[PDB]
Amino acid sequence: MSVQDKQGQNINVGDTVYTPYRGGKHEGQVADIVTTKEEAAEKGVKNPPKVLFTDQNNKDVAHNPGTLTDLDKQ
Amino acid sequence: MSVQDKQGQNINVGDTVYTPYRGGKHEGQVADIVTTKEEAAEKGVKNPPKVLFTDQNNKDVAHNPGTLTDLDKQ
Repeated sequence: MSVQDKQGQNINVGDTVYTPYRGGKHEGQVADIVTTKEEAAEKGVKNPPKVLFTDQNNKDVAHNPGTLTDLDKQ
Repeated sequence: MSVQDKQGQNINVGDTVYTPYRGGKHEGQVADIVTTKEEAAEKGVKNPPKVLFTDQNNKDVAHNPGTLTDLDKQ
């Protein structure tokens, strides 16, 4: 089933997601949603679920869904 | 302090690093060594030190240096 953001909204591939940190943000479009330990291992990430997206500085980020915001579902 | 692999070898940018998982591996050349909180946040990773590399399937991996092997330094 679906993975949800910090506002309970289903996250889809291609959606713009956002997470802030002290000094900046990571914002960009979802490329993949990883939900099993095996898929996480294959994609080189840890602790699913992970939302994989490229941010505004062209950095590939893997982030937990429950602490980001899907801007397209706001 | 330098950044070292699981065999205590200093890792350099460009070195092939390797980590196995059940069903595959992640192997590729180090592109960046992240040691500061500032750079970790900019690159969307946690808990420096991290070594950043693209694996043989074009997955961008961020990994603890001390839990992988620097193949070029064997």
